[PDB]
Amino acid sequence: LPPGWEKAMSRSSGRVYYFNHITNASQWERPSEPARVRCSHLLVKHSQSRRPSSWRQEKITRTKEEALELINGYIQKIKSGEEDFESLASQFSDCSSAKARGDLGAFSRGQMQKPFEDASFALRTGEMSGPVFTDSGIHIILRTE
Repeated sequence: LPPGWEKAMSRSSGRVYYFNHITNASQWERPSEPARVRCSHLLVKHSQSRRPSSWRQEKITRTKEEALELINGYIQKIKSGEEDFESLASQFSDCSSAKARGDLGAFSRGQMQKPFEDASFALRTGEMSGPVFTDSGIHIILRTE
């Protein structure tokens, strides 16, 4: 299994699935290092974020638990195809990168916060993370290159 992936059993259906503890990605299908990757992200901040403020809200008051529920709902809509990642990032990311549809550009190791970096480099091109936690808040990460 690729780096970070483990086999688990679904609690509701009993079907095997795969989980990546680095990216917090999960999927039914069996899954299958570059100097630099390019990623987009969608950040939801919460009251304990290092700077609890964004272009969306001067004072961010939602709890960390409420932020996770928002992230979970965005992931659901992205995976169902009801929304695409870029449209949600443009509307709802608590980050100036929302204006760039979440794009952060390319980066190598040693430049981003560690949980974000580790998840970014564990994704395959085109793959999306689950909720990734940093001092900024909770991220959904899309590796684009």
